[PDB]
Amino acid sequence: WAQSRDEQNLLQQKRIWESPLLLAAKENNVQALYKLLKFEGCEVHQKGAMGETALHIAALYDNNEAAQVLMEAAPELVFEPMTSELYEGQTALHIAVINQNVNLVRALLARGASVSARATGSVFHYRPHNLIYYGEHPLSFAACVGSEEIVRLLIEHGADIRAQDSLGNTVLHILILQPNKTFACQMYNLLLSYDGGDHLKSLELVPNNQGLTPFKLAGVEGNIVMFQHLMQKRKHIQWTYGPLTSTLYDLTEIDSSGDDQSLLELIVTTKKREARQILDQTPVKELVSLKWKRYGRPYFCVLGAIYVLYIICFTMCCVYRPLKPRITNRTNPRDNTLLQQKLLQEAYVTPKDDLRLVGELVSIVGAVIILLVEIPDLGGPFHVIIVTYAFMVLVTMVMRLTNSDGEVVPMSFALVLGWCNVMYFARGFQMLGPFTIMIQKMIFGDLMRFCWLMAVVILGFASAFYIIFQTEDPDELGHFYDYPMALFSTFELFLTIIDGPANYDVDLPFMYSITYAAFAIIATLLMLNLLIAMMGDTHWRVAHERDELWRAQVVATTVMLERKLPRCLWPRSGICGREYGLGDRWFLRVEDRQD
Ligand SMILES: C[C@@H]1NC(=O)N[C@@H]1CCCCCC(=O)O
Ligand SMILES: [Ca+2]
Repeated sequence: WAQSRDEQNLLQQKRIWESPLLLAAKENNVQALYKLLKFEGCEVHQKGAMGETALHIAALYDNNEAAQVLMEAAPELVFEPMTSELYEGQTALHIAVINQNVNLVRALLARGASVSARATGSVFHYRPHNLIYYGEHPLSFAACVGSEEIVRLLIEHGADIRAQDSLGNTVLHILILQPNKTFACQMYNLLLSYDGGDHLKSLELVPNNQGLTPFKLAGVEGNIVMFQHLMQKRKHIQWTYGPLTSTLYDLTEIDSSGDDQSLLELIVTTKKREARQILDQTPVKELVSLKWKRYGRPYFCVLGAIYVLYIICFTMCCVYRPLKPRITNRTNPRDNTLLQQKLLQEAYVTPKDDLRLVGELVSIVGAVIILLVEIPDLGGPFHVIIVTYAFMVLVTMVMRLTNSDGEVVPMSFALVLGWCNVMYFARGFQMLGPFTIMIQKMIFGDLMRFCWLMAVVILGFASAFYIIFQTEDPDELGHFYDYPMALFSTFELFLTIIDGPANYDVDLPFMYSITYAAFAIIATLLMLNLLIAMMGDTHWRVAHERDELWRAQVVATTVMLERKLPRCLWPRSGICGREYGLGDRWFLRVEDRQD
């Protein structure tokens, strides 16, 4: 697709060269325009490759003199849009506004150029392959280029500030997506000066297509300067006492009032890393910290202690499995067999089997409660593991009443997944909070690397060892008696967790010694190169990323507890302004001291 516009831009230059009229508009050749327009009559309404006219070209390459000749000879060219799909709807005013040719913009508005002309072409879409997004209407173009002179000039000729684009963005929504945050604030206020001024139907209230007010969209995008600027409109200073200043905050669009209306709801769910810095701002960080000091952290430990006991209950039923002898003399055929099956679905006969029964009941009513609170739909795996555990418990009860060969298989998965999910609660316990994020974040980046290389390394060394020792006999060495043991023993050899094959009475093959020396070296190199390469995440910037991602996890977990738990506990944050002076809204008291 990108080659098409590359072809079309190259094609347009060819059509500009071929057409002697369009070339004069590109090169500002006033002398040639008069000879073509007047003496040797040429098609003045000439359409170019991009469906453009000579006036579109005269505005692209800032040539006011050539543009004025075309308008004095054919003033209807001003209203003509670009017919091409890439530039559907663009007019010569859009081009003159974005190039800040005020004299051409002034002269174009004299011809009555439509200020409501929408530029709906594909190069004007809010897409990553487009380098800018200024909206559709010419007023938003002037707002994004920072030309305040053209902005008021377009308003004077009847520009509507409430104009929404394809994505329902008002001119305020578009300014927040612009890079220059420090200069767009002054431009932002200039547009609000032409607002209706009434307390209702303010332009700051018109939401996005995704249901986002300009204030709320600024927080999601991570725009700090606009979020700070928009905050002045909703904070009220109570009094000034020396260095102390007590400020009251409106807290309306920030708190979790509506189901999805909450701004905090949007900050924890969005993918932008810059949005993490919004909960550090001075309306939010005081709020989210008060929600964690009281009603947040204490309930998390309560739910933590409950889940830990529930796992101990399930763990106790797994250590006290049904017990039974082997009931078969199968142990001698394939004499390596070591099993003593213990499965028997006795009716009751319970001196203490009823004790583990209610534990199997707690585990069932627990796994079904777990499965009925998460499936009715950062903390990713630690919430996908619990449902996998609850799945295993229900499958284990289906392994019961069927008592298949692998009774331990789905039950063993529930033990590791049940305990390794207890360190989910690490996110709210100070010391190991960021630590769990550390072990969680590398499982993707620094684990898949060196794992695909460890796996590929053993498939060369493990397969060698089997060749060296299927000629020998499994009786004395036996580390590589079949192929699966060759892979599994060498894997353990890679981590040095087993002792390394060594038999000094017998004589080992002369190929084992050379291969293992190379294995012992390579296994240490890739092991040391896992350590020092995984060490790069120790920059003092990561010192924030270790911590400020843990604070983000605490804030994200704080939002989780308040949504599901009833309103009887965890009252609404702040103080309701009703029964005070500020009508039925909730406010937060924050006082500071400036040095
Ligand atoms: C230069 C082209 N010639 C023309 O007459 N209009 C085009 C303007 C190019 C703007 C592309 C904006 C974008 O990347 O979306
Ligand atoms: Ca050892």
